[PDB]
Amino acid sequence: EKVKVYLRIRPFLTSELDRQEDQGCVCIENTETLVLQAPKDSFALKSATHKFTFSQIFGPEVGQVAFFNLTMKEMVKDVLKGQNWLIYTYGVTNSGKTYTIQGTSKDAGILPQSLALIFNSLQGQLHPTPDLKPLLSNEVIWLDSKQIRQEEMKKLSLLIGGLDTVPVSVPADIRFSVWISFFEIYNELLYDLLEPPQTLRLCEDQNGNPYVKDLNWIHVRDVEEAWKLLKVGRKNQSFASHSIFSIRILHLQGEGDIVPKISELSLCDLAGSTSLHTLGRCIAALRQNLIPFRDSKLTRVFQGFFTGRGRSCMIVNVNPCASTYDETLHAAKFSALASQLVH
Repeated sequence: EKVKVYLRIRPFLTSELDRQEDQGCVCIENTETLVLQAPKDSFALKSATHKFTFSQIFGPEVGQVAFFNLTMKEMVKDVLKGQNWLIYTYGVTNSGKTYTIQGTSKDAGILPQSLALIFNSLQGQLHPTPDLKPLLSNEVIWLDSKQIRQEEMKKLSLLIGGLDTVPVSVPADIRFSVWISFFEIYNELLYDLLEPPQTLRLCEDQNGNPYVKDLNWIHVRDVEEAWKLLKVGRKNQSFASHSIFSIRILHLQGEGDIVPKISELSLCDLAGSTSLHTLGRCIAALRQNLIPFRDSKLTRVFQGFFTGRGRSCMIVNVNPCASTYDETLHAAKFSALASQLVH
């Protein structure tokens, strides 16, 4: 029950349905079992049935709002209450990964819907001044006038690109500060995406916890600012991989004498096709019970989610096509809870 795996199967295109791509390769036996079969009429010149277990399987008919409510809504609510959530996303060729993550202007993905829910819930309870920065998952730094002015300019340079969800309940006595970071892991090297268009170093805490040194945490006042930073972040990624987008909420309880608390909602966009192999070993060891999180930079970044300082889950996007069967079988073998070979 540790790392829940959700499978989302993309609907068939009218074009792909005509190219004989529907051969019964991807089948939902039940809400937890995916049945994979080799194509009937092979696209390659030639002449296997596999069963896979997932936490829940959401078929092609499952829309954006329904998918969000059945998976993400509870996790975003958990984060608003004080817990830490990490959502891994998987997909290689035309899987529906980006439609699930960001989506269209109307059919908004899990990331815009989460940001919308956060700001709808925290509405009228936001701490105006970006006074305290959650530089660490457990620590806050105080910013002076010079530092606030400097952080505002970096934010402004990004926003100008250089040169209805029903809310969740939150206690009335708390004030909130929302901060965002966005970085990429390209060939074991870390790159900041919230930098106006150089690598980042992974350092150990004063208590032994790793963190990304000099990574930009941008204070966000509303959903429009958060959305723009994701767009600017993806534009920088497209200018130049594992895409890590983090939302950190600073909770300020009480009047006069304040008690600060930090919660986090992180989304990891895993690259298709070694770091993936270590993550598999790390998730398996986490579900089992030491975890070999140091054997990779990706698992070192998310050390907190393997040491009990947060909860993890995975969303796997699948292409139902017969030409992508071989890619679907690797994705299933990698992400599934259990795997059976039908004899």
